Amino acid sequence: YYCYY
Amino acid sequence: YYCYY
Ligand SMILES: *[C@@H]1O[C@H](CO)[C@H](O)[C@H](O)[C@H]1O
Ligand SMILES: *[C@@H]1O[C@H](CO)[C@H](O)[C@H](O)[C@H]1O
Repeated sequence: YYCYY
Repeated sequence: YYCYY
């Protein structure tokens, strides 16, 4: 999965 | 923050 910060 | 699964 991937996350934006 | 938000994550794509
Ligand atoms: C997340 O955003 C970037 C641009 O910041 C890019 O379009 C990636 O493909 C996306 O997953
Ligand atoms: C994550 O992706 C969705 C896809 O429908 C949408 O562009 C949201 O604005 C983005 O944050």
